[PDB]
This record gives sequence, C-alpha cells and structure tokens, in this order.
Amino acid sequence: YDALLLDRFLDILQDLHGEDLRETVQELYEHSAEYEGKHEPKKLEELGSVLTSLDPGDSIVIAKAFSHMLNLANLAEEVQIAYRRRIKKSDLEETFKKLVGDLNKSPEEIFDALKNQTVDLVLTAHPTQSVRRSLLQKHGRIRDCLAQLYAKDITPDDKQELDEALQREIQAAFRTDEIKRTPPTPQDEMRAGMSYFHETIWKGVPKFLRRVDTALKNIGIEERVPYNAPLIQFSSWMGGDRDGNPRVTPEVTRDVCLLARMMAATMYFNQIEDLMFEMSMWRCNDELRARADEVHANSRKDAAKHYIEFWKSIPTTEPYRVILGDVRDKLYHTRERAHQLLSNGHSDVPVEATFINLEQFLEPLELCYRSLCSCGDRPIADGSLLDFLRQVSTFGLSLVRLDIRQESDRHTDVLDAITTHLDIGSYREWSEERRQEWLLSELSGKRPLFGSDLPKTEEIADVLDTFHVIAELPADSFGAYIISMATAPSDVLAVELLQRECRVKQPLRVVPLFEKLADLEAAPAAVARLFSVDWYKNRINGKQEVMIGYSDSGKDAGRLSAAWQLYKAQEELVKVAKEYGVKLTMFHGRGGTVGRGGGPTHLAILSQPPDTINGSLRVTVQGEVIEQSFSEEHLCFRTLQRFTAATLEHGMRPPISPKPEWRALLDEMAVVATEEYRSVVFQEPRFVEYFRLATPELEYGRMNIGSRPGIESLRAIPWIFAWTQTRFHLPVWLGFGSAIRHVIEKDVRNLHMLQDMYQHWPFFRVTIDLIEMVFAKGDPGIAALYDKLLVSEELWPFGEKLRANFEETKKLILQTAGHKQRLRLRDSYITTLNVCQAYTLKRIRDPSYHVTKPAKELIELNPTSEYAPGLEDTLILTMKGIAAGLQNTG
Amino acid sequence: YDALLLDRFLDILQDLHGEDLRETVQELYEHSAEYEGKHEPKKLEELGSVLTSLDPGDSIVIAKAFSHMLNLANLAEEVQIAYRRRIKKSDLEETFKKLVGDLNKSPEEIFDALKNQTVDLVLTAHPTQSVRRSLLQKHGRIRDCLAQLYAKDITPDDKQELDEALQREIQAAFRTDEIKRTPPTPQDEMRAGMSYFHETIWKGVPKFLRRVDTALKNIGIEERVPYNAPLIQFSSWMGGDRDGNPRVTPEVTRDVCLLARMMAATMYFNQIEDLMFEMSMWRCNDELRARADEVHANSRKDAAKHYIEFWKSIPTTEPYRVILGDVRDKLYHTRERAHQLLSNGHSDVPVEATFINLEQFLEPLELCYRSLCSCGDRPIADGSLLDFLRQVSTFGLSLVRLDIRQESDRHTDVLDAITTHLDIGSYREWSEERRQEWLLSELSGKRPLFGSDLPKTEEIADVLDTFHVIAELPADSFGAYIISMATAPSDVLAVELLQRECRVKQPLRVVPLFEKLADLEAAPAAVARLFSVDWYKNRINGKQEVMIGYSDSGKDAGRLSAAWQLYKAQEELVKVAKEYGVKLTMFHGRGGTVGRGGGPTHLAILSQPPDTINGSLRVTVQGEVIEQSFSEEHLCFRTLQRFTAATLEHGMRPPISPKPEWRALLDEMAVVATEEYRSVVFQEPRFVEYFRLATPELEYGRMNIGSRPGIESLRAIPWIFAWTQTRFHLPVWLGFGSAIRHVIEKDVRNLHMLQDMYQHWPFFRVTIDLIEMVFAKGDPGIAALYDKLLVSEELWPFGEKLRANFEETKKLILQTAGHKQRLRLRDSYITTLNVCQAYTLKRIRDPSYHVTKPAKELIELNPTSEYAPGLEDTLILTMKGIAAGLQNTG
Repeated sequence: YDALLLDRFLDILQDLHGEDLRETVQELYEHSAEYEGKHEPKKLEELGSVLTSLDPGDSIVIAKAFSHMLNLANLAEEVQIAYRRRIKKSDLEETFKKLVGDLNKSPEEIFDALKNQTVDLVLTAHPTQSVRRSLLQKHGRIRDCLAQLYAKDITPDDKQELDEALQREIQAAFRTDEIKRTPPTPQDEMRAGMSYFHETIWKGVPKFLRRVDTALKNIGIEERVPYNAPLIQFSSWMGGDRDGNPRVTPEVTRDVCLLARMMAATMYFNQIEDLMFEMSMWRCNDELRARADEVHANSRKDAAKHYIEFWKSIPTTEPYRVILGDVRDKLYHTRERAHQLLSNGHSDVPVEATFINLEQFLEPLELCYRSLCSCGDRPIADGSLLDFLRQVSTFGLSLVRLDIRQESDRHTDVLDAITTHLDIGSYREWSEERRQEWLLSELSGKRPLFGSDLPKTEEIADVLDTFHVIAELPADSFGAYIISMATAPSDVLAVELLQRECRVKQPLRVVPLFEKLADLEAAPAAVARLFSVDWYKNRINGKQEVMIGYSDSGKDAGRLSAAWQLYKAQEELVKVAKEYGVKLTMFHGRGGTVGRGGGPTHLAILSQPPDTINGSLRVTVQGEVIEQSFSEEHLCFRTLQRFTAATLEHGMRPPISPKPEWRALLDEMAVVATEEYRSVVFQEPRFVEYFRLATPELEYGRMNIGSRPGIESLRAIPWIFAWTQTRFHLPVWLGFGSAIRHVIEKDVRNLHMLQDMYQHWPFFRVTIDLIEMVFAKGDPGIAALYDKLLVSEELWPFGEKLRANFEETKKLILQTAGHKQRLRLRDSYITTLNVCQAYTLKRIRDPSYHVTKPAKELIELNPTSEYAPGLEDTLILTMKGIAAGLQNTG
Repeated sequence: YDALLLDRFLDILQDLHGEDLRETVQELYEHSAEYEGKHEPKKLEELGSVLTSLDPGDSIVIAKAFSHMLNLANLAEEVQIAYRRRIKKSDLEETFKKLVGDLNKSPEEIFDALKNQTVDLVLTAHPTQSVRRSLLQKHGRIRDCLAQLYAKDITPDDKQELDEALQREIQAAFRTDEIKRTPPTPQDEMRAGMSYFHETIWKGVPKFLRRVDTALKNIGIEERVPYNAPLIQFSSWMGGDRDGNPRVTPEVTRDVCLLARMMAATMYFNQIEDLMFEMSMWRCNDELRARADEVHANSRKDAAKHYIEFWKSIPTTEPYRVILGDVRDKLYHTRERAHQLLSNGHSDVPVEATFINLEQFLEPLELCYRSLCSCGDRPIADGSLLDFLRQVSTFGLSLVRLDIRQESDRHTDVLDAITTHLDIGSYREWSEERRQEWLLSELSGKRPLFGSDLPKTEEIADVLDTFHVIAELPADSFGAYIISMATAPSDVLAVELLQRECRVKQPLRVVPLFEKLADLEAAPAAVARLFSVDWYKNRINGKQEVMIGYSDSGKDAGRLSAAWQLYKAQEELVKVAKEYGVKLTMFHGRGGTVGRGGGPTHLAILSQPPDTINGSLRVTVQGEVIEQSFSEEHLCFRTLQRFTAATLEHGMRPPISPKPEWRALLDEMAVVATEEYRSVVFQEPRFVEYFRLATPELEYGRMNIGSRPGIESLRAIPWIFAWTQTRFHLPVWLGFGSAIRHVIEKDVRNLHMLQDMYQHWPFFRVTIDLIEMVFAKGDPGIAALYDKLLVSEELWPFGEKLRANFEETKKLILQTAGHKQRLRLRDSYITTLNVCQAYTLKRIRDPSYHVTKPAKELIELNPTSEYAPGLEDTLILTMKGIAAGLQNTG
C-alpha cells in the first residue's frame, strides 16, 4: 500500500517531465533504500555522485519530487491512523472508566471536576510552519481524496472520478511555486491562523462537546455539560506578540482585532437563518411569550427586503422565530458595523443596534433554551440551539482573545522618558525598591502622569500607541499582557501603570514570562515578592497567571537540566500561590519539537508536577502545530480529546511525587548535565565555527516563514532546526550521557535507583521516552556526511567526538528504559534530501557559483538570487522536504 | 425493518402524549392491517367506531400520528431505494451501451447528439405542494439521519448520537403546526422554489456533468462535454405566471427577478474566493500573461480591506489569481448592487463596475481555461474551474429565466381600450382578419400607439405595467411570454405589438398555450396560419416555441381521448414546423399526477411521437414535483439522469410509428371513450351533486398551498385531488371501459390487435401501464365508505354504477397488458386516514358542530374556525396525510 502513492505520483511526474527524470528519481529511491537497509555509508557518496550530474532545472525537479512524496507520505499516514483507529467497533470513555474502576472516583465527581475545568489553547504565529498556505489547501483536498479512497463503499465511477480528482490535485500542488517569494505580514499570519476556524474549529467544538455528553451518559450522568461551561477556549498571539518584531505595529493589532470580530459576526450570521428555520414550535413559557410579544410590538412593519428569507414581519404564532429574528437583526448590524469599521475608519451603524456584550447575544438564546426545556422539548434544545449556544459561549463576539507581549526593557524606556521629562530622576538608574515605591505612588495617586507634550521615540510611541489602541477597542477582544524578560514586580507594576495612564477602561491582566533558566530559577521568589505588595494582591482578585517558556531554557543549559528546572519552577510557583491564596494558572509556552518542550501533548501534561493545573491550563500552539492539530475534523477532535482527557486525569489521578533520593539525585545529575552541555557548546571556542558549517542553520531565514525581520544570541527555533535537519538532535540528548555515567559512577546502586525511577516517576519516564523517540529519528551518518562535505579537514574529529557522545548517550537511554512497527521507508526519501542538501550547501559556499519579465521554467523563478540560478531554490526545497519528512521544523 | 420507524416514532408519541394514545394508535393500525389483508368492509366501520370516541384534541393527535408515520414511510422508502440502487457494485451507461450495441450508433454520434441536446426544466408554483417548507426542512434532516443509519460503518457512539438526533428532529417536526394559517405570497412561492438551488441544484449540476464525462470516457470519448454546452437549463414561473392570479402584480415580478439575481451573485461570490486559492500556478500563455499584466496596471494599489482574504494587491507571480481577483471585484459589486436594488429602489454602484453580460463573466474564466490547457494543466482545468464554468453557463447572472403568462382576453381588453381611445373602432368586435391586418400595420409602422393619457383599468394597467417592468429589467432575466387561451395569430401579434410599444428593448419570445381539447385539435392549423404571416416568420428566426397543456385536456374529455389527441397535436405541429423550416420546441405542461399528464418522466418522454423533440425539450415541474425530484443529492442526480437519458434515446432510438389500423382503431376508441366520459360527468344532471358530497373536493382551498385566491368551470388540480383522496381515480380510467368493450364488440380480431398494440407501440404500452399503476393504488371500498357516510340514500346506486365501471375497466386493462414487491402496509395508515376523513367530513357538514391570546394546546390553534374547535384541523391533517401516503396531491 506504500507502493500506491509512489505509483500514482511517479505516473504524474513522468506525465510532467518525462521518463528520464522519473527513472533517475527511482534510482535515487533504490540507493536510499539500500542505505536505510544495509546502512553502508558508501551508499551516500554513491547517491551524491548521481546527484552531481543533474542539470540546474532537473535538481530543482528532484527536490520537488522527494518533497511532495514526503508530504503524500504524511497524508497517507494520517489517513491510515484515522481508519486504523476508527475500525475499533488514552481516550475519553477509557479515561472515565479508568477513573471509576482504578481510583474509585464517582461519576458526579468526574462531572463536577469536568464542569469547572478549562483548557485555553492559544495559537501563535511562530515561524515554524514551513509549507505555504496556498499548498496547504491542496494538501487538504488530497487527504480528502485519499480518505474517500481508503474505504470499501466505492462505486466504480466514484472511484474513477476520485482518481481523476486526486491526479489533478497532485498536478495542481506540483504546479505551484512552493517558495514564499516575500515574507508575510502579521495580518497574513493572523489569517493563516484564523482559517482553521471557518473550516474546522467552528463546527468541531460543538461536535466535541456532544461527544463529551455521550460519554457522560455512558457513565450514568443524564445531565449535560453546561453550554456556558468553559471546557475549551481559544486565544491568539497573531497580531499581538510584538517582542522583537517591529512589524507588529499598533495598527496591525487594530487590524487583527477588527478582522477576527468581522469573521465571528459573519459566521454567526450564516448560522442564524437556518436556526430560525428549525425553531418552528408554537409552545413557549409565559416568559418567552412576553418577550416575543415585546419584540412584535416594535416589530417594524416594513418590507425588510435586505434579507432573503423571512423578510416579512414574523408572526407571534412561532415565538422562537420572533426572538431569533431579533437576534438576526442585531447580527446583521454587528456584521455591517465591523465590516465598515474594518473597511473604513468608522461606521454610522448605531452601537445600540449591535451586540456589544458577550452575552447580550446569549440572553435571547438562553431564553429559547429555558422555554424549550419547560415545554418538554429538551431534545430539541440539545441540538442546533445547543451547538449555537456553545459556539457563542466559546468563540464570543471575536473568535479569539488576543494577547499582547512586549519585552520589559521597552516599558523601562517609556518610564525613563516619563521621569526624565518630569525632571524627577532616571527610572533606568533607579534601584528596584525605588521603582516599586514610585510605581505604587502613581498607581494609588489620582493625578495624570505624562501629557501630550512628552518627548517620545518611535519605540516609546510604539508601546504607548499600542496601549491607546487597546483602550479604543472592546475589552472582550483582548486577553493578557505578557511581559518578556520579566524579573521584578516593578516590571508588572510598570504595565499596570502604563495601562491605567493610557486610559485603558478595563485593563487586561498582566503576566510575566520566565523563559531563560536564570529567570525560572528565581521565578517563585519574584512572584512571591509581587504578591507581597498588598495593593497588587487586592486588585489581582485572587487569580494570577504567569507564563513559563520552554524554548530558551534548553538552549543555554542542558535539555535535562532545563526540563528538571521547569518542573521545580511550576512546583514552587504553586507553593507561592497557595501561600498567598491566589488561584495560579500557568501559561506553558511549549513548542512542537521536543527541543522547545514539545512532544505528545498528553505526555507533556503528565510530566507536569501534581496539583499545578487544578482545572486551569494554558498552552501555546506553535504555528506548524496549528496545522498538525486542526487541519481535519478527526485531527481537531483528537486534539481537544487529548487535552481535556489529560487535564482531567492529572486532576483526579495525581502523578506520584518524587522520593527525596530522586530529588538529590536529579540535582547532582543536573549539575553534571549542564557542565557537559556548556563544555561542548560554549567552552569549546571553535564550536560556533563548526556549527555554522556542519548545519544548515544560517540558511533558515531564506524560507520567509514569519514576519519577524554568537550562539547564546540566536533564537531557539533555528537552533533546534539546525540539529533536526542534520538528524543529529544534539540539543535533545547532549547532557544525558555525562549525567547518567556520573550517577552510576558515584554509586552502583544508583543504577537500581534509575531503574526504579523510570518505572514509577511520570516526569522521568516521559523525559527518557522522549529522548528515545528522538534517537529513533536520528542517524549519525548524516552528520558524518555534512562534516566530510562541509567541515574543514582540521576539526573533523570534533564532530566525531560529538558522534561518540551521541551513541554513548543512546546506550545509556535504552539502559534506563530497559529496551534493546516497520514504517522505515520514508527515511529513504529523507536520506535523498539529506545528501542533496549537503552537496547543494557545498556548491552554495563557493565563489564560482555566485552572482557578479515573465517566467516559463523553474530556473526563471528566482531572478534576484545572489547564488547560482538553480541553486537557492534547490536548497529551500531541501529544507522544506526534510522538515516535512521529520514532521517538525524547529 | 418496516417495524423500525413504528418503534421509534411510537416511543416518541408515548413520550409526548402517554401510553393511552399510543395504544389507540396501535389499535387503529391493527384494524387497518386486517382491512388491507382480509379486505372485509366491515372492518372500516369497526375502525370508525373507535374513531368516534376520540376527544377533540386526541383526534387531532391521531391524524398527526398517521400523517407523520406516512411521511417517515416516504423517507425510509427513498433511503431504501437509494441504497438498494447503490449496492450494485434506464441509466446513462446502460443507455450508451444499448445505443452502441442495439442500434449500431457510434460514440461520436452519441457525443455529437448529446452536445446539441437541451433540456429546459421550468419550476412552477402550482399549488400542489401540501407540506409546508418549515416541515420540509425537518424531513430533510430526518432523511439525512436515516441515510447515515442505513449503513454498516456506524461507530457505537456515532449511532447513539444519530439516535438522539433523529429523536429530537422527529420531536421538532411533530412540535410544529403543520397547517399554513395564511396562504403564501408569490415571493414566498419563489423562495420555496429557489431554495433547492443553494441547497442541491447548485452543486448538483457540475457533479452530473462530471458523471456524463465519465460515461463518455467509458465509451472511448476522451473529449469532455463543452462547458457552454446547454445540456440542462432552469426556468421559473414563480412570480411570472399571473393567469387567474391577481396577487402576482408587476411589483411581484420585479421582486422575484431582483431576488433571483441577488441569490446568484451571492453564490458566485462565495465560490470565487476558494477558486482563487486553488489557481496558484505560475505558468500561463502569452495571452493570459498580457491580460493579467493589464489588470495589474489598473491594480488599485490600496488597502482593499473590505475583503477578508487577498486584501493585498495580487502579484503577477500568480496570474490566474490576478484575473480571478478581478472577477471577485466585479462579483462583489454585482452582489452589492443587486442587494441595494432589492433593498432600496436604486443603487449608486456603477453598472460598468458590475457584470452586465451573461459572458462578460465567462470571458475571464474561459481565458483561464485556455491557459491551463495550453500549459499542460488540462486536469486542473477540468476541476473546480470546470465546475465553475458550467455553473456560470447554466445558471447565469440570475439563477432562472422567468416566464410571464397571461390569458389572451386581457391583451384583447388592452387593445380594445387602445382602439376605442384612438376612435378607430372596437378591437373586441373586430373579426380575426381585421385584427391581423391592423396589428401588422402597427408592428411595421413607426408611429407610437397609445400615449400617457390612455384610459386604463386596473387590469389594463396591470398588463401594461408588467410590460414596463419587463422593459426596465435585464433581458437575460426573462424567458418566454406564454399566452393562455391562445386561438389565433392575432393573440401572438397582440403580444409582439404590446411589447414593442411598451419600449421592451429586447422583446422576449411569445409562445401560445393550448390546453383545452378544442384548442389542441385546432392547434396545428393556427400555428401554420401564424407561420403564414411572412412578417412574423422573418422575425421568429427559424425557431418557435409552443406550449401544450395536459391538465385541462383530461378534464372535459376522457383521459384516453386527451392523451391520444395530445400525441396527434405534437405530431402535426412538427409537420407544420417542418413545412415552414422552423425549429419547433414544444413546452409540455405536465403535472405530477397521471390525471394531469404526470407519471414516470422517462415513460412520458417515451410516449411522445417520434421526431418531435430533436435535442430540444421543455417540461414544467409542478410545485410538489420540485421537492420530489430535487430535495436530495441522489434525487437531483436521478432526475437529470432520467431526463437527459430519455431525450437522448428518443433522439437516436425513435419509437415505432403507429400502423394505420392502429390510427383508425384509436380514433373510434377515442370517440367511444369521450361519449362514455361525458355520459357520467356531464350528461348525468345529479353528477355535480354527488361529486360535491362523495369527495373532499370543496375543502381543498383550506390547505392554503398557493397564492391564487359547475365542474366544467373548476381547476384540474382539485379535480384530480378529489378522486385521488377517495382513491377511486375516476378521471384516470373512466373512458377505457366502454372504449375497449366497443372495440372487441365491433370486431373480435381487434382483441388480437390490442394485444399487438400493447407489445409494440410505446405510447399505448405507457398509457395502459400507467392506468394499471393507478389501479394498483385504488380501492373502491373507500368510495363505498364515502358514499355510505356522505351521499344521501337516494343516489347511492349511482356510485355503485361507477364502482361497477371501475372494476369492469380494470378487468379490461389487465386483459390488454396480459397480467393477472410486497410493500402494501402503508395502505393501512392511509386507510385509517381515509376513515377519519370520511367521518370527519360527516361531522363537518352538520349544524350542531358549527359556530354561532396565546395557545398552549392544539385546540387553541384555530380560534377563527367556523367549524367546531377541533374539527377543521383534523380535516386538513387528513388531506395532508392521505396526500403524503399516495405521494401525490393533484
């Protein structure tokens, strides 16, 4: 069945570029097969020899070919998983049954805990989505075709028409330029994020809640999940996160907020007419009777011809139609208003004619529900009306609440300008104590601070104008104000002051972001110091949110040390919040790759310390993970399934708390790990030199994924990207070798204690299992090839030292997990792209192959390329395809 | 499996009204089962005895119960047909294979004939759709649930959720008042008609054409059906037919035209953005390159924020996106313009900014197609772009072309006013010759006729204003001007003159409607006389359309005589058109019931005389048949399948031409049939008396189906309705008895010749088989019950005389067809509703049970009922349910 895609695609490839090129692709496939089988490193050079001969256009076509074959492999894998799972006729029903049987927990406990449980998924425009959207659509169509084929209800002509359809959709994908020729704007990123709503999420949320209802009825709970119960929520960073991204201007934030609002208004408006058609009963309460009579009083006996259906005054015979007709009116005016507000700078549509409240909208629908229940129509109410209720109470008037993020130093620049212009000193030079006292006096005082005439920089005006934009817009359109590089209470209070002073009517919550290891180590002390300020603790209203980054922690220190310190951080932050009687909700800035704290979602949730969630969780979804977890109905369902099940279990089934011997052991082990890590990534003076040569790191910016224009000073995303492309995964496994070897060295019974830890402590089991997965996706022969082709003859043994540690570390990992179904194959295509990337990198870093209308062939697609005509496109294609095969970019 | 619906519904009925009422329904079901089995006529009285006891509300609930059970039976029947047909893994592929094998016809002949073949389906608002739209939606949902259940890929929770869904949707249907409490407006009728487009037809047409492409490729024709080839078209009468309907005002016609136009604009606009997303290639011709560069010149470098997607100026890298982006612009302005034109009386949107031409729209899409084909992307072009092309070239800028119909006497009134005010005589009093000469002189003259100061009546102004409305609106929004009661060329020329004189820029074609038997007999002479006028023959442009009604023909004369005369009519009209070198297309005003020329569509097409279609057919779809043939994907497909296959076969496989002995035989037989028919329906002086008592005819108007406010002088629709409700079907079989008996009486070998005719002449075979079907749906015991309960003791034997002829005629029918799978059952429910209708009719026509806030029970739903509180609703429910069970109203 693996042969199928190969057959169809290679048929199309021959129909588009001839037999010769299809045969050469087949040869590369056979050599790669002999490599992923026999594992002879000579086969790699044997393959590269074939790659050298290729014409400039032909090499582009070859990279294209293995790239699209990898994408098709991803789609076939998704289809086979969905069907192999569906033909069974963690998991929600299994989780409930286990919670009853294992832990003696009762159904009403599960229902109660589930009612008060919340999972806030926030989508980010982090530049990790390699495939352009124009091609993502084509992928969606193709997986639709392959899903309809993998079935036994095919009627011959339907199968033939799906054959023609899949053929033309493959041809369409292959006929599009996969290379973004200009990087996107923030608005484009927000569009790409929000596209999953009016395609999957919007109908996916009600379906998921309905399934939860079914499971609860399978436990004996006739009651239903409350429509207003916030089991899942969505936030966004698209257009809000401006940290290190000057292209996210205030006007961008206005744009994305008006945008999302208009999308919501449109969706509700498309729903409301069909809901009106269904609610055709004539029985209601005295309550709904009175209200419908009220609407029929001010019924506006008019033509009302702007609508298509129900343009006549709705008779009181059908009262639900009266009320929902008013809901339609306020929806029409909401949509037209947001459309004008976005299109122009203003609208003449009266605000009293629109829905301004989150639940001005909800009130009429709530009334319809109470009516249906009172009159015995609870089944009818638990249908389209319940779907609509959940959609309103989940997506609100603006599909997602937007977060704003900014680095603390910009707020410090603003405040410094304010104190200098006020001739009272320099806020920068002030100590922490002084800043706290001053900020407190201004927060409690009633006199305005700065004025119209405050001297501002483009930066200072940028942040001040973002606050004014926040003031101008509706409060339910925003989420949290996240402070990057937060260290002291003064950083938070500076934001509270700048908000109040910029006349922010309803100021949004402030949340510090601790991402570097130094800041996570001292985070509990800082949060406690903030809670110590009574003025802030009284306004925080017993609830506080603090963000915990995962990307940069494992970059400057070891991955093991970073994970362990993260656990410690969560644990002591919970201790602080409990100490101050504040409900702490922690915001996990997790990535897609394990190097940035990624991995299976339920494993990451299980690896959190116990009693740190408590029915309140907040997790980012990094760009590419949006597509990974919401591009199909089944994917979206399995996602919300995984999240809510993991949280509920972590609430009722606490993970084991570590024994003290395991605490001290992991402290020592973390010391050894960090020394081992910084030994090779910072102490070695030639390391940065070897890195910029042996990995394709420098070329990452050429993909134009995001809108954002030494090794300590680079972003974590291309850091994990470089070692993932070369399939070496250094930042994933580095410290573990020396850590384990030192722990068995110091004591031999520590081997028995490691074996003890792997079989009982969830955090350790997950950590080791993840490292084992990453080893299952690695091959040091690739890094050897990159060294032999790109690293100077001098520090060749350096990489071999690394290659040593790799295997050494792997030997230890399986020794702790106690290890020693036949997918493979895709590594053949991946290998071909690896060799192509190495040799292409060699030809790129040369002088001979450098630079000193319409397009009708692939070579004319890059006319402004500093490198040789056909080369740059080939390199970008290699990165794209290798990323697709590994199902991870950075 | 029949027991399933009974189980589920009766469970809901008990959950809504208690065990007692469910048990009484079960009793009625058992008595009806003993009647449809043992056929004891005592069982009917045994059942009515049980019906008498029922409380006023309970009888309403019982009629409701059997009505909804009948509807569910219809839905289960449709699902079982669709699945029983789908599990085979006439018909298009079979028709092609038979055309090749049987008749030696070649593939290119089939393709050529298919290219030049057209089928114009015109939807009518004829008041035959008994079920209100608010309930039709619920039926659609229920059949969705039942279709998803009748399958073996149910995952337990999915099956349970569909259980809950079907339960709540049944409860929702049963909780709606099935009774239209006010009759609709014409605009509502047009909405109900057009709803099938933005739900089924719009996506159904491209799918059907794709299937035709598949079959052609299964015959060896790699070529595809031309996108602009008009294989199927749609016209409408909704808002245009004003014959005897004063509520269809000119403003109504304006309304329905602007309406349909705005619907089309909206649909195209929703399609165009996704099409833009797919066409992401970069290869085009020099042609499309030049045009896309042209658009990019006037690209309007602006924000363009009123759109959601592609608000940035589209780069020339993707030229298809440039062109389709312009198509999006002109679509947006088309939609906004039609929306303002409808909402207000005017729009400021410039006409040059919109699509004004039928193929100004088509030009850019045609260019995109040529581009894709030239660059080797013909598979991509034959996908969404081809679907869109076919949608444009099939639905145009206004989903349907509207017909206008008016009785000739109104045009005569207008012209008479014009000649009297001009003091030149009285057009009414003028002979035909004089009218022809005068109309001709005015048509060829250049001086205006009437002026602003012409004295007009509300009628005269009605028709004149309809012509002005036609002048104000776009020409591609209208179809034909059909003349009711057309007898002479002067009736047509009067319309041509009134059109030209009302400044109708592009005058629409005029078409006479011959529906009464007298007019069909003399139709060929009249059409020939019209073609004799050289002035008209030169402007008709070799093409002429003439309408042929089926409703009234079988009402004043026998059904047999009417059918036979229809055949003769078509045949001699073709002779006339061939004699004048005019391409004649005939417009068949067929109904849903056989009494109005209904029946299976392919049988009706086979029963047309040979060489009378010639790749041009026009058929009405009477109100209820719209739902019957377009409420589901499968239904719509089977419909277009049936029509196009039947026409193609009737083109390449001509039916046998009747032998002359069969001609004379059918002439005699028709004489005997007409005498036998008028003997009982017009000669009998007490017949009208017996009819107004033994049938529920008088009560038809109580259903409020349409917007239209002796027996010779009634409409054919309630005429077939009355004898269909009583399941006697008098107008279907009346004359056949005496006809056949006289033909075997005059000659004994005429029995051998009848046997000869049934096995070789398609018209006769279809006629007899239809009569046999109608007998398969009849039961004289019902008519006996109606007589015994409602007809006075006096003329009881009269009905028995009819009951005699019934059986006698049936004996003859099977004697010609040579006759002597186990569905039945539904006749049990139908029988229950029959008895209920009879006894309820008896209690309605009395004095004791006559008349001398909100609603919280069924009895308060009719507060303005001249009859007893619970009675009228029960009667309407009986008519609705009986109509549903027989799958025919009138």
